[PDB]
Amino acid sequence: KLKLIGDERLDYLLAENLRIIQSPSVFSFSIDAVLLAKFSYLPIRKGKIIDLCSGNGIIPLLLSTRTKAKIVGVEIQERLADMAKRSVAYNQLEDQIEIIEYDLKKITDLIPKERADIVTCNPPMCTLEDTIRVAASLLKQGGKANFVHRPERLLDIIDIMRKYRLEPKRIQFVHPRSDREANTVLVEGIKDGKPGVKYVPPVIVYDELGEYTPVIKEILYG
Amino acid sequence: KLKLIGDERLDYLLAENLRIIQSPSVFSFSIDAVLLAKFSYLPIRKGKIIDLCSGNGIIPLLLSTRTKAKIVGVEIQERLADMAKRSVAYNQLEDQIEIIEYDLKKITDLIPKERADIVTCNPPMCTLEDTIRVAASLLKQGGKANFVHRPERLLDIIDIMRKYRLEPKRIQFVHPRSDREANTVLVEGIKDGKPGVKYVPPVIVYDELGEYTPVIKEILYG
Repeated sequence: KLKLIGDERLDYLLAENLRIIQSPSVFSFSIDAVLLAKFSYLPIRKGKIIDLCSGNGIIPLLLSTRTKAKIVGVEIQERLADMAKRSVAYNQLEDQIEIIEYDLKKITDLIPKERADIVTCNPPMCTLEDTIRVAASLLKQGGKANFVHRPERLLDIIDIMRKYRLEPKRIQFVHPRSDREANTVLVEGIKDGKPGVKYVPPVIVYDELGEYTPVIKEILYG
Repeated sequence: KLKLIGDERLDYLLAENLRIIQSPSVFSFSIDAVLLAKFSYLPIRKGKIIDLCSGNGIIPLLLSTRTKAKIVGVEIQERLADMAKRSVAYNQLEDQIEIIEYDLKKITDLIPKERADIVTCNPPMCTLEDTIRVAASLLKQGGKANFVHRPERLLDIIDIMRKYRLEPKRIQFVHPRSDREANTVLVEGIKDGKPGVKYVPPVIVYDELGEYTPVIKEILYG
């Protein structure tokens, strides 16, 4: 009934009671993607959600359990998009999640500018300005862009966001342990929003033992 | 031999084995002060430290136990400076800590520009730009400025630091509990420093029950 290919396995999205096709060589979802999904505030009802760098469709799958909103997941690489399309179909989420194999820099070819509620991006340079530019252009006034990035880039990024009319409103730092510095930061920008950031409680990934933190355990297992 | 006056009371700085004159009515030091002190990296030997809004001398007293460096505490409010001066004398630190009563906007009337190693400020509008400009103007190349402020101001603060050639390099967030947003941020700027921020492990103040975290207990109790 399901057709797995070569290296592939059917994993579990445990909190969400879903399954995802995954490959140890080609693609595996990271903690970052789960954290970004959780960080994202969805519309109260309905809405349009675009995942810009979809990969094997981890984020659309995660967000789908939370909203009735329509979701587009954009992924340029055929192999990754085909995994996503198959995972969506296995889960019977075809009528809610639409995976498009297309270059994000060109997605304006298919999707109108400035009509989206939420744009999401978990990048796997100057290419980073493009994804911010494109995210911004997809959003209507009041729309959110949610990114994961490396903290060392955060200020250079805020400058880029504003260049395109996104104002940072929520920032969340991720710290491997309670005594290490941040390696991941989450950012929400409102399209044409008023200034003001709230620094959300940080995520601490592991305790000293190196086992997942309770906050993490609830996120991965429900 | 020492004369307290009025409401005043003589408090313990437990980690530092010192005493500090204080008034519930007029001035008591906050956790912000203690955290700013702890936050601040001090020169390997010697050096010149300026505490810009000194109050009752809390930071200078705290920094003194850690370095052999000379410390100038600036406080224009007559009553607070007096408490500091008397606290410095009680602790027998007059040869290391100088309390000075002058407008900080005009402090270069008394202290030469660009000769200090470390500037410290924990404020009690435009007045913020004032203090950041002044702090910058007192530091030599590679000198550090340490500020405590509200997170909502952070991004605007950075614009300011840079306007006066202070590059941010270390940022620490303070969260009351682990499930609450940040209410305080500590920032370090190197004068003419090279870009690049490290987001230092955040501080969580109180636990789920209501009392101080272990991290905070050590800062307060040694």
